[PDB]
Amino acid sequence: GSHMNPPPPETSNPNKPKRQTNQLQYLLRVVLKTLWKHQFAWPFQQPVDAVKLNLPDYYKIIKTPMDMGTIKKRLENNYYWNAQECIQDFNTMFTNCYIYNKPGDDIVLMAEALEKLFLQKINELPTEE
Ligand SMILES: CC(=O)N[C@@H](C)C(=O)NCC#CBr
Repeated sequence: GSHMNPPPPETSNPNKPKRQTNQLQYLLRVVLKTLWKHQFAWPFQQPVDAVKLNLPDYYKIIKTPMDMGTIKKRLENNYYWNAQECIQDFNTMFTNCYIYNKPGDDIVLMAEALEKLFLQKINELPTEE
């Protein structure tokens, strides 16, 4: 919990209206479940600890951080109003990785594997019931 890392994204706020939808249930039970247990998930399971990794420029570059630990908390503590908000958090996580890291890099190949699974699952996101 270094003072040099920012506070994580919000996962609890009583002022924000919340709703359970069948699409948000799918995102937790199918999408997050699938990606969390992937061999390459672990770099994405918590906020980037730029101190531990000796990357002092990370939060100079990435101004909208997101990770699957935060998404999991948001889904489990239903923070979201709709599926689009959660889909945007996944998209942000992937795009941050591709912006910060070189296209060669192991971390980018890991994110691409997770994004390929993600796209397959989101194409099947159920009709809002
Ligand atoms: C989620 C994410 O982008 N993590 C990054 C910061 C990471 O682990 N870097 C790989 C390298 C070397 Br320089």
